[PDB]
Amino acid sequence: MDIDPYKEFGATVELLSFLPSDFFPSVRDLLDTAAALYRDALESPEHASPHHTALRQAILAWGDLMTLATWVGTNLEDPASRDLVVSYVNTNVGLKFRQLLWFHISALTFGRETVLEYLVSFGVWIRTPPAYRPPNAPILSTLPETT
Amino acid sequence: MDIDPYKEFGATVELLSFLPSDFFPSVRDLLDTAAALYRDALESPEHASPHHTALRQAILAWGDLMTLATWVGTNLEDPASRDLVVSYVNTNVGLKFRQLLWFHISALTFGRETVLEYLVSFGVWIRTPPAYRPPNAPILSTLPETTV
Amino acid sequence: MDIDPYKEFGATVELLSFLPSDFFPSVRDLLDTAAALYRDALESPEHASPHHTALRQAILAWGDLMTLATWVGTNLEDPASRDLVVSYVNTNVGLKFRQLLWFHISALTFGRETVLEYLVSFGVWIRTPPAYRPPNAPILSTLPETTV
Amino acid sequence: MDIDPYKEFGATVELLSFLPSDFFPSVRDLLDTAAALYRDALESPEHASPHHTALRQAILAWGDLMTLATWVGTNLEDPASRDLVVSYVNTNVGLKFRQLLWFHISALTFGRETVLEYLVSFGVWIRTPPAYRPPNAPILSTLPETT
Amino acid sequence: MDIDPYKEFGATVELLSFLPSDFFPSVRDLLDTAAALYRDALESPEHASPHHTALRQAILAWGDLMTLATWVGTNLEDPASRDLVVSYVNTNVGLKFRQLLWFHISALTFGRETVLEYLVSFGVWIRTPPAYRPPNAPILSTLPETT
Amino acid sequence: MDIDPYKEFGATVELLSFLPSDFFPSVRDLLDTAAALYRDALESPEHASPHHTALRQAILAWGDLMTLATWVGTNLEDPASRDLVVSYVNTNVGLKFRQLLWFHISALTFGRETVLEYLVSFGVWIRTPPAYRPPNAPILSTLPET
Repeated sequence: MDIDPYKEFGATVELLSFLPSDFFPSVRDLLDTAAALYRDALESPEHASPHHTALRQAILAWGDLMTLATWVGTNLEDPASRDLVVSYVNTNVGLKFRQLLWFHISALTFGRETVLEYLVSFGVWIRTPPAYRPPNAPILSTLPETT
Repeated sequence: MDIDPYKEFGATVELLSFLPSDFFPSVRDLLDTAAALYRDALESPEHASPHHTALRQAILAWGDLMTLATWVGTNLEDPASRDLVVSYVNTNVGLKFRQLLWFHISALTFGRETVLEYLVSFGVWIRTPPAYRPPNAPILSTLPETTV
Repeated sequence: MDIDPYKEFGATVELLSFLPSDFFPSVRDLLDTAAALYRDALESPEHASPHHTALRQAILAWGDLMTLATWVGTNLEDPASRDLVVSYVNTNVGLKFRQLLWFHISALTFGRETVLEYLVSFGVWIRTPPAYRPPNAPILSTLPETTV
Repeated sequence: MDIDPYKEFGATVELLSFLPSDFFPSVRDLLDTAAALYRDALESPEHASPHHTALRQAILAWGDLMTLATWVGTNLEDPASRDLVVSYVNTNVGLKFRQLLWFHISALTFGRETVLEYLVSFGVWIRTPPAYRPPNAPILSTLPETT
Repeated sequence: MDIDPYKEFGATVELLSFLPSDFFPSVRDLLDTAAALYRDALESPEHASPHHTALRQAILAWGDLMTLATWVGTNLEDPASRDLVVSYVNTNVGLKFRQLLWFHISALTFGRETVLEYLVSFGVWIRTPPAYRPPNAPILSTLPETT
Repeated sequence: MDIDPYKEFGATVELLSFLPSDFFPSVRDLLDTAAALYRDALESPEHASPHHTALRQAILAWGDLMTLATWVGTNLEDPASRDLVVSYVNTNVGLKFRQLLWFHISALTFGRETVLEYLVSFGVWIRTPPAYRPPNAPILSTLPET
């Protein structure tokens, strides 16, 4: 039903429609990335931030898909369509999931504020006719060291 | 990697295994319920608690699944295996999901501690010779508890 | 020599005799449980209580038995008596062990005093004409007890 | 499962692998010994020390075996293997049990500290090529009487 | 038994797996770089810091391997494997070593902290898409850094 | 390059040619020893001291060997020597790894200083001719006596 998984973070999806599919890091990369940067902090009993919390679901709910897709190729007698699903997933979904992921992840490094204040600007970048924006998009930078 | 979705709320799957994988109510029952009791409280910018947050995904991931399920039927000219998959879902994932899902909700009514304090007990009830399991299983009434 | 394993926790075997030697849950049930609830708390240098300690042996002595049981099959070319022995174990020692074992665990959830305060009662329930034993035996729910 | 029955006493089994089978007192002797030194204190309702407690299990769990072995020789029609089990026990187990026992027992006489500080040193003794250690091993001595 | 060489210097193995095997310098380079800069410091009696202390081991345990692979041609002119043994090494373990190896050396010039933050903020450079990441990958300069 | 793993502890290798190669207990005994006394003390985040730090590096480079040694028998069955690797190992190196290995542990329970003063004593108990050598040898005293 009508419920945004971001409203909770003073944010929205209606907001990330803008992200180019060509933007995100291979899922695999994101997973690796993440858990290699926080693991101890996750296999942890402290729901430190709601981001921490939230995240994890995403991961498992997904780990249920890569722990699914390997039940599909295993238990299926149709070589033509068994390969067609994986496409939907690793493509039409890797997005719905990378989209999400990266968000939290990177964000759990630059606060929220430091982030949203990113999207904001970027929103416009892409939103602007190829012939008008600089080949150099705006990037994630830990704000400067003068507070 | 080893990462339990419960450790956070002082709990484990290693636990739940107790419960008959056939105990938790059909999802239709859970959603029809929950959301018709917390909705306005969820289509909300405040995350009053982690439990709240926890759901959201669940629901969306699943409503990403049923958003999937109905698609599969549209884009798959093989009625043989096509109708199969959902057997691993409205049944093999129903578990993995009804399981969790339920859980949460409850606390959001009785209490994390009040819940953990549930399982346990029930755990006994089940693994207790048939001859001695009081036909009256254990449940979750809100405090029929006194005023005084 | 006369030495009860319970005197220590204000209790006696002379007691337990109450309980149907067939009440206590199959061990597989107990271990699968317990250890999946206290493990990290036991593979621990602190002995938070005697009850804790008490277990350890039990488990090890038994896991010294099942460590035995599976050996007997390897080193005994007499399928007749070989398969017999385990009849005196998964059955005649299951009692002596499931019996005790269970016990402990419980307290580590409700309370020594809260437990002794169990038996008793139940003791009545059983030795009470069939016509008057309320089909609902007595059990161990954690405090459904009020807040107020 | 992976759980040491000694971790509880700042000790370990991985630690007693070193004890020579030829070290311990006949089980029978240990039993006799023990209960003849503490009996009253055991048929007692006071779990004074966790050692007391612990111990007792060991004893009974064992008293269940000598109250077993005498159900084996009684209820068995195979004179060839009925004698082969007792060997495993009174040998491959009398160890697992004497090993243990002696520990507590003797220890419940020289504190723990006074004990562990024993094993420690001894560890090395045996650990040392026959041609190098003194025929005179290190023994259990109530520490001297100047505190 | 499982234990990590990093839990010590606030770090993890799984972490370095964060970096492409093709990244780290070939041993040859490193050794030269190293001892041609610290020699004095090392052939010294001062355990100036754990980094030193530790590391040193590494070398010798390894020197025993380049003092091993040579003895695999003195008494082993056998099949095709006098070749595909050194591979596995230089492909599987040489990495496990040049991995860690590098690591230390660095800190001994940049500072534990200065380092960790490297990997972190860097491993993501590459892990992050083309036109969406800075021109170059951020790297080492002494003076400015720690949180 | 020529460098010692001991100059760091006021001690040297050349200082152990002292001790008969046939002295240091089979690794198995040693390995077991350690972890049965520092299992938690090492899977630990505190580099409690240099000593600790040391070990770890040793075991792992060695754990890569006993994780190796059992791959020299899997993907190799040539002459009667996929077994001879271990007749140089447990003879010429398992020795220096038995050496070092021990070293530490000891001073980790007996004070490095209190230790050297061991070798010292020993590097004579041995260099001392047979008939004139004593019955018993010197060992690790956390203060007992006769």
